[PDB]
Amino acid sequence: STGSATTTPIDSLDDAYITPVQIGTPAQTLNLDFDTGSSDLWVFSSETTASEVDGQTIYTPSKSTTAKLLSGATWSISYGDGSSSSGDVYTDTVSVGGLTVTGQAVESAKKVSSSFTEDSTIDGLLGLAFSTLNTVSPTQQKTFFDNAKASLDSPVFTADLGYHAPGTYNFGFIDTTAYTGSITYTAVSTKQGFWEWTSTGYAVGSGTFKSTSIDGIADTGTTLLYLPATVVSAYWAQVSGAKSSSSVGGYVFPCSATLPSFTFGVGSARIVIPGDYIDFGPISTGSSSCFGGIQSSAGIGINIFGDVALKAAFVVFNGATTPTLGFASK
Ligand SMILES: c1cc(CNc2ccc3c(c2)OCCO3)ccn1
Repeated sequence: STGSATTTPIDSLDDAYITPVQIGTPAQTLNLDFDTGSSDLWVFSSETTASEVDGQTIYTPSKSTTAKLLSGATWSISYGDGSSSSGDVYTDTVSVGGLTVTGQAVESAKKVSSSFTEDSTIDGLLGLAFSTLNTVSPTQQKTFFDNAKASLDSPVFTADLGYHAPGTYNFGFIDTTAYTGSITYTAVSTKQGFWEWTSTGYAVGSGTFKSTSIDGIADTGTTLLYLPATVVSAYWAQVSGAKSSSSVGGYVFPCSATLPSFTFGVGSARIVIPGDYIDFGPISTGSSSCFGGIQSSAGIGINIFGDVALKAAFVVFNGATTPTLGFASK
């Protein structure tokens, strides 16, 4: 089997991407944030604290003839931005782009933090990291991809994120029309539960390539590109007037600037992030100070190849017995 679903930016900055997901019988369609940096499928629901719901579409398991309470199971998660959610668990039929998993753990939110409430466009998360990160207790659950894998034509999914435009998540096949050149594959460590790999280096604009190993994760659930402070300083030094702002929370630059591109290595191959991809707009409405899309990972504890980087490529998440990651230009 295969599935293919369009993913759509939630706003004009590509702050995140939402993909429609069919849950239950009859289907309840919710727009979820496909997250290769986590491993829980959780939704806003009829169980969510009423004052914590504002505009989201909710899952109502009592309206689904195939929902079953997973008795005794609970879940609790917190993300790198300090956001969190928690609740209980149902199993139900979940379909993505025509690919159907029965018996999928659907984690029903009772509680969500303010960031979630405040974003009416995201109805929940669909985690696509490894199932060892799943937070259900006392019986850990599998991710949609792990449950689907044995059914798929090939044990892969691909992420093709758009720059200020829709893109695609495919399951079980590689669309050879969706990228240019060839796909370069690179090893993955599953030790921390992530799609963790090692970039071979970087370049700033038309600068020479610096060969250096950068361990990091491919994270569709993170907006920005988070890299070591040395790398990030080298980037922003090429932009007149850019500076790191403690008040704002990272590098800002004059909105009048033209940003340089940023190249990262994948083995011997190179992916180029155009400068416009690195512009996240005014720090506040009307400001002439703009927020940078490349930020330091110092204090995070990990380098993160978030949407700013991944949207510049066609990315293959190969879930074979020995997983690997593939990157192609597009
Ligand atoms: C997974 C989930 C989260 C949850 N927080 C979150 C999700 C989407 C967002 C967001 C915040 O703030 C910017 C707009 O889009 C953050 C990181 N990885």
